[PDB]
Amino acid sequence: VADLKAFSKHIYNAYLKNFNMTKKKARSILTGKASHTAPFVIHDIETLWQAEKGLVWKQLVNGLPPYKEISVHVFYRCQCTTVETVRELTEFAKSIPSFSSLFLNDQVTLLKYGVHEAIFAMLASIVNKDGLLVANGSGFVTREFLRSLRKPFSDIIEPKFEFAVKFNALELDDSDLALFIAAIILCGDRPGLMNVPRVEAIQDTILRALEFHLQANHPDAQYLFPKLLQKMADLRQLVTEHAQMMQRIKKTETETSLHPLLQEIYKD
Ligand SMILES: O=C(O)CCCCCOc1ccccc1CN(C(=O)c1ccc(-c2ccoc2)cc1)C1CC1
Ligand SMILES: CCCCCCCO[C@@H]1O[C@H](CO)[C@@H](O)[C@H](O)[C@H]1O
Ligand SMILES: CCCCCCCO[C@@H]1O[C@H](CO)[C@@H](O)[C@H](O)[C@H]1O
Repeated sequence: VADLKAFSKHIYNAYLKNFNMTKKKARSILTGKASHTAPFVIHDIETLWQAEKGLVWKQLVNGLPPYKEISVHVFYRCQCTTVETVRELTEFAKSIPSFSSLFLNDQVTLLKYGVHEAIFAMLASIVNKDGLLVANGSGFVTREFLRSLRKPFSDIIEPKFEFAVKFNALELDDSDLALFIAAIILCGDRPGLMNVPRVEAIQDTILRALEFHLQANHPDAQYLFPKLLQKMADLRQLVTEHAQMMQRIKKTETETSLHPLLQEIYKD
């Protein structure tokens, strides 16, 4: 048990070193306790335009694919963030010694099949029932606005809110999440994995570490560990549905570009 604390703290440090925003930072912004200035609320076309003229985005607008329409534009911003988060997750995983010890092709397999599950878990951190943070916490896009986008773009967004609000009710902190996300990435079930026994062994250790961490950090929280195992299963279903919806976008939205890295993740 005492051995897992060291293991856990290293994973937490990898998390702190590699992710742009913590849940702690996100919730302070969402509750209006973080700074002297509040996020700019994006809730319609006019405010989206004002945000693109005003807020500082990690990805410059000029850099996005040529403009098509509002729903597609919002989709392109979603892809921006997805790809950036894949980069952060890759570095997080590499800051974990037992992941970096795997052959590079298994690293790629784990990331390919794990990153969307991790993304949608981490998404909950910047979400509340009314919308989500964008542009490093400088903006807040309302759930209502995102609902108003045309199908298929509104359809691919709303189920993530449904998941997030339920996930946030578990009240995990950043140290819980670091272990949770590591367990999603270090998953021995992924297709085409070469060294399955090594990955299963690492996953098992992470989950033992997660169990012990939760007993210490959430001493009154009954059933939290099994609840999180179930959330892992729920994320797999969420990502299956997500991938199906992405296949439909590829089929029916032929004018919409998909980022080369995401094409490789979704290469069927
Ligand atoms: O599958 C892929 O990899 C790309 C396809 C993802 C499509 C589904 O993206 C969703 C769905 C639900 C909730 C959040 C996102 C995307 N997202 C975001 O952080 C995000 C959301 C909205 C905006 C935005 C900017 C201006 O107006 C709106 C910017 C960023 C986080 C998952 C990474
Ligand atoms: C940056 C980490 C995340 C990478 C995710 C993208 C993985 O794409 C896959 O790359 C493999 C190695 O090139 C190919 O053999 C596969 O066909 C392809 O699907
Ligand atoms: C083709 C559709 C493109 C939609 C917009 C996606 C842009 O994503 C950005 O592309 C860069 C180049 O890889 C990454 O380095 C950044 O991290 C990422 O934020």
